[PDB]
Amino acid sequence: KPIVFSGAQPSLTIGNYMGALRQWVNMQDDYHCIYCIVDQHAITVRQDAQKLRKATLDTLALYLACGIDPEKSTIFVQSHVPEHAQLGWALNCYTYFGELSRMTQFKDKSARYAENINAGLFDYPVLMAADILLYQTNLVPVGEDQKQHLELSRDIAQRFNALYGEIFKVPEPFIPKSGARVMSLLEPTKKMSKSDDNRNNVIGLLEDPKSVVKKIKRAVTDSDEPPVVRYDVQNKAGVSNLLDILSAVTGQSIPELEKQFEGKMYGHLKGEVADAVSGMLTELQERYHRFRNDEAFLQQVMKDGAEKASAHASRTLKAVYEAIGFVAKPH
Amino acid sequence: TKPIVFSGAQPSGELTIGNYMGALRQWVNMQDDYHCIYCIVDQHAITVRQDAQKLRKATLDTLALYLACGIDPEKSTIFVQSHVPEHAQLGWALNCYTYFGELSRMTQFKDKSARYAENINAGLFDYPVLMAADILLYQTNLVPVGEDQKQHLELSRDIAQRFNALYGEIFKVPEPFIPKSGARVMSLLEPTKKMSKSDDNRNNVIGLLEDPKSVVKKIKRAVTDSDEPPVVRYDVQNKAGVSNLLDILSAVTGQSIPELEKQFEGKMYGHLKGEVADAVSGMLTELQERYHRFRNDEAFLQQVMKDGAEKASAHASRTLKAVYEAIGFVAKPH
Ligand SMILES: Nc1ncnc2c1ncn2[C@@H]1O[C@H](COP(=O)(O)OP(=O)(O)OP(=O)(O)O)[C@@H](O)[C@H]1O
Ligand SMILES: Nc1ncnc2c1ncn2[C@@H]1O[C@H](COP(=O)(O)OP(=O)(O)OP(=O)(O)O)[C@@H](O)[C@H]1O
Ligand SMILES: C[C@H]1c2c[nH]c3cccc(c23)S[C@H]1C(=O)O
Ligand SMILES: C[C@H]1c2c[nH]c3cccc(c23)S[C@H]1C(=O)O
Ligand SMILES: [Mg+2]
Ligand SMILES: [Mg+2]
Repeated sequence: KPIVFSGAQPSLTIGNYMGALRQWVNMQDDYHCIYCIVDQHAITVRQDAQKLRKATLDTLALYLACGIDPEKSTIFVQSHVPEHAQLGWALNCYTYFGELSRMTQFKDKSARYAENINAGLFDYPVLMAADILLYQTNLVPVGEDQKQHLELSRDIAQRFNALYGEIFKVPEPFIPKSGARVMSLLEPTKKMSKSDDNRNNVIGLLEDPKSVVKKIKRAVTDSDEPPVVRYDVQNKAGVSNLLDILSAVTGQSIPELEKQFEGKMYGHLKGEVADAVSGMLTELQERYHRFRNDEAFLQQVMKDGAEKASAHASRTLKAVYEAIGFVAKPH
Repeated sequence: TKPIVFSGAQPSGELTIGNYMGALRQWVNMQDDYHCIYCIVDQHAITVRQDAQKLRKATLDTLALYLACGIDPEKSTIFVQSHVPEHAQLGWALNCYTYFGELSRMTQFKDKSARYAENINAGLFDYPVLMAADILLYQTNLVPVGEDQKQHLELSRDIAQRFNALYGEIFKVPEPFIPKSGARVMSLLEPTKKMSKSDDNRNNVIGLLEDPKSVVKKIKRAVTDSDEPPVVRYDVQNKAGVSNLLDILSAVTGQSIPELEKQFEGKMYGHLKGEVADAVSGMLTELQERYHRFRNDEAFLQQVMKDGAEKASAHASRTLKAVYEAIGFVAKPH
């Protein structure tokens, strides 16, 4: 059974859910899935302390609500496993400074970067590599934005294995994609992104029906006269995106939906999409609030998951320290 | 409670008289007056690539030499850095309160990048942050180091102050303690660069375990100047080699430079080298007599390490838990 590692930032969209996460929720029996809430990555951006703690718990209950089963998968908070920072430091010594500056798009020799960017923002690719390599990870699902970081982890693993023997597994990307690419609501040729400054482009899993219905009702459609609800990505991006969102929620095929909307207006299409999406989020949010309000259950999940995570992580760290040449701590 | 002293050295070679006068002698002398914690920083040592067997041996060479010098495990906490996870944990957190420009301007990083251009790694660049983590974990008041670490200590002062200005009275602000002589003992054949444990050219350095015949030979070959007549005077700019010998002799004996200049009026460099070699070797007789007994006593070495990591971890965890609360991390359940 392959080991799969995902990091979960404590700061999710329907594109994330109906794309990666929903499919992974159904593969917890096919892979040894590990979910790490990366609160040590989070502090690379300064934030109120009390919001960070809350958002760590929000992220945990959200992933449980999405269906991550802590009896089947390991889910845990990054800072609860000291080995993450321990390996991160050690791997810094096997990472070229030049590799990390390539990641900043070589903007680190300037004065603007020197005066404002903290060393965490510069060094976090090595900590991400430590996250992956601690668990003998075989598979890391990543979007396009993380391919360079994943490649660095593979390079570090191979460089270390070449010096010391096979201590790490060389991780691979997870190549197959699921769902459709959910497109942003006001620019239907750009993928919906959790990062978008225009929040009207995005549906978050924790928005209420009312706000979600407003955004879907305002989604950009085409000028075809008469209006035709028909799938055509090239010429009808907005209408096709709406159909793709509806099909991904309901499982109805696009030809079926095209038959449903024969002779109907774009407003009736938007209404149906808004209802379907709004229905999916209510189920999710109902489960979310049950988990989130049970502080003791959430505490028991984090304790169990960090104990599971620690057992594997310490084995790797002991082998790294032995290979490096450290004197073992007496026990 | 006493004020707290923390200092560390890398397991990267045999300690030199430079390490002794810059740092180690003060470590020993502070052990009654303060609460002293001393560390063999193996996580810092791997920023420069070493053979695994070499690094393992060097860690115990360093530990046994601390002890031989009079670091007393019944007065001080002695431990190996990697045995205490909190150092790496606080090291990562402090990365986020350290600006990139503060590290890129560091003189050590530039110097070591030149020496090891084939291994310019991120640990080498990040070195000062992990050092700040080492110091601030223990509520440290005083850090005895040589002059070369002054810039790194200033970053430690800034990091503590910057962190405390956000989150409260979490860290003590540490103060350097650099001595007035022997703070920067220079290399014997290249007197414009400091003496360094890790120097490939061993004729630049005097190891603390070198016998009197080795000491005289290295001091006799130390670079001087072309002055005719030779003059024993302190002048770094024009007389770097002779000045380095005067600094060393001042550090061994405690005589001031002007007292040494009067003492050597009309004399020659061969006489100065005679005095330096004898003073140096006299300074090493006691530690050399005990080092092998320390080094071959595996059980004693293990016990010192076990006890030191346990004490150091007790104190370090309390600081790190306070840090993780301030920053906003969910605490790890009991
Ligand atoms: N709109 C979307 N449609 C389909 N898949 C998506 C969408 N947004 C994210 N994903 C997928 O979800 C996973 C999470 O990746 P990631 O967090 O980088 O996505 P994102 O939300 O677009 O991120 P960002 O906003 O930072 O660019 C990836 O597999 C990615 O391809
Ligand atoms: N030439 C020197 N003169 C005085 N103090 C020194 C000298 N070199 C190092 N020190 C001091 O010795 C202590 C330990 O430093 P460290 O372990 O880095 O030794 P080193 O000889 O500089 O080795 P390396 O070349 O591997 O850095 C520090 O407090 C440092 O300031
Ligand atoms: C959360 C981040 C992260 C930290 N450690 C890991 C390990 C694997 C994948 C990722 C990460 S994905 C990345 C992201 O920015 O999405
Ligand atoms: C050994 C290094 C180190 C790591 N942690 C500490 C703490 C105090 C002083 C020093 C150090 S001195 C410094 C050096 O490179 O000289
Ligand atoms: Mg993406
Ligand atoms: Mg040094």
